[PDB]
Amino acid sequence: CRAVCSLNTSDRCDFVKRNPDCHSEGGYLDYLKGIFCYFPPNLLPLAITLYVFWLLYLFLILGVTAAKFFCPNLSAISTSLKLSHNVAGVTFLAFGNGAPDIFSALVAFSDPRTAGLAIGALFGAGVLVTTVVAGGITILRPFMAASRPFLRDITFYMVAVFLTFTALYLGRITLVWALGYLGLYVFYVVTVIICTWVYQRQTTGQILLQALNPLDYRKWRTQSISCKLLKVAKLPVEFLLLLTVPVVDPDKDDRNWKRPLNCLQLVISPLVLVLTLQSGVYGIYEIGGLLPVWAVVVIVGTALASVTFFATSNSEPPRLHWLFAFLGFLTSALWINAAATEVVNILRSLGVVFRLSNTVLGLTLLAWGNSIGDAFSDFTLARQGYPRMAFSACFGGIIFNILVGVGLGCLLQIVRSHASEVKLEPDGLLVWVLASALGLSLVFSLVSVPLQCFQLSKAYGLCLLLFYICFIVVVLLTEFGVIHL
Amino acid sequence: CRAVCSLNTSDRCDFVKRNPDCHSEGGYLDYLKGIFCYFPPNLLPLAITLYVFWLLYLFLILGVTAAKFFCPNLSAISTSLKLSHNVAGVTFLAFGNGAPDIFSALVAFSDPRTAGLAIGALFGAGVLVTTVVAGGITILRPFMAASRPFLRDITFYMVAVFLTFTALYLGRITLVWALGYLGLYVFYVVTVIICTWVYQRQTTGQILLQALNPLDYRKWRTQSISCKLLKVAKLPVEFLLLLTVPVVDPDKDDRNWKRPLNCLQLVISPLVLVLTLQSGVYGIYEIGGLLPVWAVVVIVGTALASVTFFATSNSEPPRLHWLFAFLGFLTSALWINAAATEVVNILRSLGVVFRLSNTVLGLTLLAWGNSIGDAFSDFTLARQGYPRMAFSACFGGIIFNILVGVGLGCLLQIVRSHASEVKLEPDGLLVWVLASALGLSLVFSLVSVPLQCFQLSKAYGLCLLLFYICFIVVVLLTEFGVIHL
Amino acid sequence: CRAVCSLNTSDRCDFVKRNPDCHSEGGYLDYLKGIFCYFPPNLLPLAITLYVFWLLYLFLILGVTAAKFFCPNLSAISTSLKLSHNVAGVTFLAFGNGAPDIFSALVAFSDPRTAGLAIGALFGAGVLVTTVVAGGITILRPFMAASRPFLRDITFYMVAVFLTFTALYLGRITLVWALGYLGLYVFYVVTVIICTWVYQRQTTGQILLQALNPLDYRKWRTQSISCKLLKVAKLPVEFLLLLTVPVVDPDKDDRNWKRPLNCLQLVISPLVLVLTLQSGVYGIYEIGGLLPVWAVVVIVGTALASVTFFATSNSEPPRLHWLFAFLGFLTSALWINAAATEVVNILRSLGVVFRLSNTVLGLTLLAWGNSIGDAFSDFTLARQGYPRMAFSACFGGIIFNILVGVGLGCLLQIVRSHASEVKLEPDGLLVWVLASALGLSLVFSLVSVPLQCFQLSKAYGLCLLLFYICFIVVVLLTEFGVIHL
Repeated sequence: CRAVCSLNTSDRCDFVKRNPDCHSEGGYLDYLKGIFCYFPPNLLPLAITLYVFWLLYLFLILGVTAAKFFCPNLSAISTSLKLSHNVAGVTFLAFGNGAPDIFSALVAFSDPRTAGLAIGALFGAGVLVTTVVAGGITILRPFMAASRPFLRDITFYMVAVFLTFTALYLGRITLVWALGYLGLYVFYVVTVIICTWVYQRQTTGQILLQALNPLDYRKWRTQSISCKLLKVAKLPVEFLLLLTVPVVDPDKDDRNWKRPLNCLQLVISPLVLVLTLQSGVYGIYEIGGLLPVWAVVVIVGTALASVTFFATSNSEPPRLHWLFAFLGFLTSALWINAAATEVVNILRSLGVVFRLSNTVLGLTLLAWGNSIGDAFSDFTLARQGYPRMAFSACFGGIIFNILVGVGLGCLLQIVRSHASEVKLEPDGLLVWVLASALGLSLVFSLVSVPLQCFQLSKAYGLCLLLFYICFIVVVLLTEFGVIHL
Repeated sequence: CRAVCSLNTSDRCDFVKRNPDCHSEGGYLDYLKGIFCYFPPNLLPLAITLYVFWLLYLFLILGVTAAKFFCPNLSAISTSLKLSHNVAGVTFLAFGNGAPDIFSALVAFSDPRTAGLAIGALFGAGVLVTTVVAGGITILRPFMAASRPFLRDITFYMVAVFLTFTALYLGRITLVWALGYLGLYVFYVVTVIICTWVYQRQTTGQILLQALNPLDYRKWRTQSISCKLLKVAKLPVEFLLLLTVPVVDPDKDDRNWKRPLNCLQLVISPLVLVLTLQSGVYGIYEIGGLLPVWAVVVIVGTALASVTFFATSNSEPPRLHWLFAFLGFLTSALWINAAATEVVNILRSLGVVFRLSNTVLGLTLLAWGNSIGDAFSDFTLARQGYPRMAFSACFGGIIFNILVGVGLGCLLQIVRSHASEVKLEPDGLLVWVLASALGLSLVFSLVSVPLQCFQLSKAYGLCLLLFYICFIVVVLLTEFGVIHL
Repeated sequence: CRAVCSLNTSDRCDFVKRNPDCHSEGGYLDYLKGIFCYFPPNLLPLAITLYVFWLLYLFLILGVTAAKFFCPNLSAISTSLKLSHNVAGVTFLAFGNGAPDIFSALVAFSDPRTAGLAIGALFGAGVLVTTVVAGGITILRPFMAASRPFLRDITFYMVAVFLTFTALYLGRITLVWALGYLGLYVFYVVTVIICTWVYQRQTTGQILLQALNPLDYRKWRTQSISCKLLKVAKLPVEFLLLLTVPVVDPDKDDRNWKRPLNCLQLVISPLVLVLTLQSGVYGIYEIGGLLPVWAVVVIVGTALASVTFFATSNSEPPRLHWLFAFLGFLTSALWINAAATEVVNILRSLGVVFRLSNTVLGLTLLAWGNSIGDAFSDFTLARQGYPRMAFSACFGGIIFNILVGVGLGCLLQIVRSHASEVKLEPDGLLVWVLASALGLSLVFSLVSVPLQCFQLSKAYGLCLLLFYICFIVVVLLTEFGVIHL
C-alpha cells in the first residue's frame, strides 16, 4: 500500500481498489478510498485536515461515553457490590479514564499490521500522563503527597514497565505472559485492598421530553455562548447516546426509573447491539435462508418491552431494575469499541499517505486523544480542592491501563487467531527511545518527590513539562532521520 | 578565501592582496590584511584576541547611541507627535532594538556572502532574550504578569516565527513577502493601539564646557574608580557623540538649547554625514572636475550657521528648534550604521580564519553583542521596581526586531540590486536546529505562564536558564561534527 | 576471567585459584571465590540475594557512622578552632571525603594503560559531586551561601579543570605539569588561610558499662515493631563504633566525657589505625627485625592512657578534651572509607558478572562507589544544620582530588619508571563527553548562583538532578550503540 504515493494520479484509484493489503478488515468507512478516489487530488491537503477534525470528534465521544454512562453503570454495579470506596475508586479509574486506552489497544492488537500502534499508544501515554498532567496538578494546587501510597504505586509501575521492556526485547508475547500480566494486576488490586484495610484498622410526556433534551435553555444562558455552542454539538451526540444507552444511578432515590423511555430502550438496545457487534456481520446472517436475525430480534424485543410495560408501574421501579445497568454496561462498552476502531483505521490511513512509522502515530496523536480525558478529569479534580486524589490516580490509572490493555489484547489475539504467540516487531530504533524516556521520567520522580519530603511544589511541574518538551525534541529528531546509525 | 589557512606563510600576503573574493565591499579597515600582512604569524593568536576586544567596544558604542541620542530624538518627536506614551515607548524600544539589531541585519543582508549571518543574528537573539533575559527578570523580582497582553504578544511572535520558518523552508524571499512582513508589523501596532484604547475606555561658555563633559562629578564620585575608568572611556565616546550629534529633550524647559554649540553643530553634522554616508563615496565625488562636494558643503554649512547664530538669541530657542531633532535623528542612525558595518566585517574575517559557519557566528557573538543592551535595560528596569513593563517589552521588542529587520533588509536588497528575489541558502542542518530551539522555547512559555495562573516565580527563570544551557550544548555538538547525517 | 562462567562447574574454583584479572584487593573478602567455590554450586542465587542484603547492610553502616560520630566530631572541631564553615568544608571534610579518590587515582596511574580510565573516573566523580550532591544539599535545606568564597572556589576549580583539559588535549604530562599542580594546590591553601586570617582581623565501672550501652530502655519500650527490629539490627555495629570511635559534643554540659572509656580508646584507636592502614603492612612491619610496630604502639598507648588512668575521677573534662575530637574524627573517617571499598567489591563482582566496556564501567561504577561516602557525609551535614560547610566542601574536595591526585600520580609514575613524561591515551569520545558535561555544569552554576542573589533554593538542585539524569541516559544510550557519534 505504501507505494501509492509513488504512482501516477490516474492509477491511484485502480491500485487502491485492486490491492487487498489496502483494504481494512474492520470499520464502516474506507478512508483511503475517500482520500484517493472521492476527492480530487488538488484538494488532497484540505481533506486530510478534515480527517484530523473528524478524528478529534471521535475522541470527544470516547470521553463522554466513558464518563457519563460507563462510569454510571459501574457506580450502580459498585452499589450492588458494596465495595470499599477506595477499592471502588481503583476499579473506577480503569473503568473511567483508562477504558478508551484498553479498547484502542485491543483494536490495534486485533490486526498485526497495527500492532506497533498499540505499544505506541501505551508507552507514549505513560510518558504524557506522568510528565505533563501530573506536573500540571502540582502547578494548579501545591499540596503534600502521601508517602506510602506513592511509593507503592511507583514501585508497581516500575515493575510493570520493566516487564514490558523485557517482553519487547524478547520480541514476542506468549499466552503465559498475558496470564501473568493479569495475575500481576489482580495481585496489585488485592495488595491495595489489604494495605488500605491495615491502615484503617491501625405532563409525564413533557417530563420525558425534558429528559430526552440534553440541554437546558436557562443553563445555556448561564453558559458562555461559545461554550454553549461547543456544548450543543456535544449535546446532539449525547442525546443520541441517551437515545440508546440506559444509565442507572444509585444516588437517585428513583434510580433514574423512566418507564416508557426504558421500555423503548428494551427494543432499541438489542437492535443496536446486534447491528454494531463485529461491524454488524452477525446482523445480516440469515437464519435458515428465510429470516434475518435482526427481524426476530426486534420481534422478541418488542414483545419483552410490552410485557415489561404492562407488568410494571411508573411509581415503583421493578425488582429487576439492576439488570438494566448490566445492559447499560455492555452496550456502552460496545459503543466505545466502535469509536475506537474508527480512530485506529484513520491513523493507519495517514501512515499510508505520509509514509510515517506506526510508533510516531501511536505516541503523538493516539496518546493525546486518549489522555485528553485524563487531563480534563485530573485538572477539574485538582481545581475543586482534591489534589491528593488526582495525583494518586495519575499513577494508579496508568498501571491499570498498561497491564489490563496488554494482557487482554494479547489474550484475545491468542484466543481468536488460535496462534500460540503474538509477534512484536520493533519499528527500528525509535521504539527503544520511547521506552527509555518513560523509565527516565519515573527515575526523576523517584528522586524528586522523596528529596522534597513529599511536599510537591510548582518547580516540580515546570521541570516535568520541560522534560516532556525535551522528549518531543528527541522524538522529532529521531523520526526525520537527523540521527541514524 | 577560506583556503588561505592551507597555504604557506610566504604566500598568504600575495593571496590576500590578489583575490577579489577576499576584499570587503564596505568598511574602513581591512581586517584580513592586518591579520595576514601587518602582523607576524607568530603573533597570530594575540591579534585575534585584540580583535575580539575591539569587537566588544563596538557594541558598547551601539549601546550608547541607541540609548542617549536615538531615543532622545525619538522622545522629542513623540512630544511633537503627541502620541500616547505607552505606544511611543514601544516605538522607542523598537528604535533601540533597530540600532542594535535592525541595522546589523540590514548590513548583513546588503551582501549575499553574509546573508546567512543576518538570520543567525535574529533567531539566536530570539532564543536568548526569550530564555535568559526574560528569565533573569523573574529571578530578580517575582511579579504577576498581565494575561491578555502576554497572550497577544506570544501569539503574534508565534505567527511571525512560523512565517519566517516557512520562508526559510521555501529558500527564498520575494518583494511581496517583505511587504507582507511590514504590513503585519503595522497591523500589530494598530491592534495594540486599538486594544489599549478599548481597555482604557472599559560664564555661558563655561556652562557649555560643563555641559560638554559627559560625567557628573558628584555621581562619578559615588561610582567605583574602576567603573569610573570604564565610564571615562564611555565618556570620551559620549563626548564624540555630544560633539557631533544634537539631542533635543522635551522634558527640559530650555529643550537643551545651546546656541553656540548648536551653531557649531550645524556645520559639524552635515560634514560627518557627507563624509560617512556610503563609506564616504559621495564625499570625494568632484563636481564638474573642479570642486569636491565636501568643500561646498562646508561653505553652505558655515553660512547657515552664521545666519542662524545672528538670527537667534541665547535665551529663547528658535521656532524651528524641533527640526534640529530631525537632524539629531538622521546622523545618529547613520552613526549606528557605520558601527554595525564594522562588526559584520570583523565576524566575516573570523569566518575566514577559523573556517567557521556563518550561523555559528551569527547566533553566538552577534546575538550577545546586540542583546547586551536589552539585558542591561531590562535588568535595570526590573531592579528599579517595574518588572511588568520589562517583561512585556521582553516579548514586544523581539517581534518588532524580527519583522522590521527582515522586511526592511529584504526590501532594500530588492530595491538596490534590482533583483526580484533574495536567495536564502541554508547553511546545512544547524540553521534548522536553531529555528527548532526558538519554537520550543515559546511552547514552554505558552504552557508555563498560564499553568502558574500568570504568577511568575524564580523556578521559571531557572528552568529557562537551564534550557538555554542545553540549547548551547546542542549547538556546540552540532558545530564540531559530533552528530552528522 | 569471565570465561569461568562458560567453563565447567567442577573446574571453576580451580580456574579462579589460578586465574588473575579477578583479584582486586583493597577489600578483605574474595567475593567471586565465595560465590564460585564455597556456597553450594547449585545455589548461585542464594549467595546473590544474601550479598544484596549485605549491600543494604553496608548502606546502613555508612548511615550510622556519618550521622552519629563523623559529623558531630567535625562540628566540634570546627567550633573549637572558631573556623568559618567555608574553611572547615574546604580543608577537613575535603580531605576526609577525598582520600579514597586519591588512593584510587594513584593505584590506577600506577599502570600507564589505565591512565585514561583514571582521568575519566576523576571527571565522573567531579560531575556527580558538583551536580547531584549539591542538588540534594540545596533541596534538603535552603540557605544563603557566602558570595566571595563561592566565587573564589568556583574560579579556582574552573582553572584546574581547564588545565586538566589542556593536559589531556596535549596527550602528555611532564614533571613541570605535576609540580605546577602541586604548587597551585599549595597556593590555594595558603590563599585560603591568608584571606580567612585577614577577614578575621577586620563508680567508674558502672559509668563505663552505661557509656557502652547503646540501648535506652525508656526509649526502647516506646518504639514500634519495625523500629525495634531496626534498632536490634543496628545494635552490634553501634556498640563496636562506640567502643572504637571517641565522640566529643559541645552541646552537652559534660561534653560526652567518659574518662575510662576515653582512656581505653586512647589505646584502641591508634592500634586500629596501624593495624588497618594499607591492610596492615605497617602492622606486620618489624623495626630492625626485633620489635613490631604494633607492640611499640600499644606500649605507648597504655603509657599515655595510664597518665589519664592515674586520676580515676571523670568529673571535670580536661582543657585539651577537644584534641580527642581530632582523633574521634580521623578514625571515624577510616570507618567510612573501608565500608565504601566493600560496597565497590560487590559492584566489581557485578562488573565481573556482566560484561561492560572498561571505560564505561570506570566512568559510573568507579565514581559512584568512590563518592558514596562524600554523598552520605554531605547529606548528613545538610540535615543536621550546616549547609554552608557542605556546600563549600562540594567544590573544595573536588579541587583537592583533581589537583593532588593528578599531580601525585604523575610525579610517582615519573619517579618510579624513570620516564620523562606520562602519556595519556584518550579512549574514545566518551572522555570528551564527560569533559563537556563537567564544563556545562560548572558554567551553569557560575551563571545561576550569582544571578540568584546567593539564595540557593530547591529549583537549582532539582534542575541539576534533571540534568544529571538526562546525561546518564544519554551516555547509556551512546554506549549500547543506539546513538553513533
